[PDB]
Amino acid sequence: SMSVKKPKRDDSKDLALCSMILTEMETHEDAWPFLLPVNLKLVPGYKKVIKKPMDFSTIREKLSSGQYPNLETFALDVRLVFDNCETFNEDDSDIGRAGHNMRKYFEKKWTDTFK
Repeated sequence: SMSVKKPKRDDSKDLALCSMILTEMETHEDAWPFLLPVNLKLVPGYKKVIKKPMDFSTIREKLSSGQYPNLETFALDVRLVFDNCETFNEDDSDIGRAGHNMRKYFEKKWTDTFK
């Protein structure tokens, strides 16, 4: 509260560390469904159903231009990518399975790096 603060958690490396995690996600062999925005002209249903599209290239641009106020807003966009994938894709599809694998991969890096 006013003039009463918890001790300062060192956040000065968060930008660099989110950038490393994002690099690792970009280079994973199962990243291919997520590298670029889904083409809203060519994928029937996507525009109406997926209210907030997100992809790795869009996160990378946001990260590079100061559009994440903190490391939690970065994690929310990464999870958005996988939540969107689960909304649109069957679990038993190549893309469905890719999204499960990537979410697992991310959440381990996240815990190991920050928790």
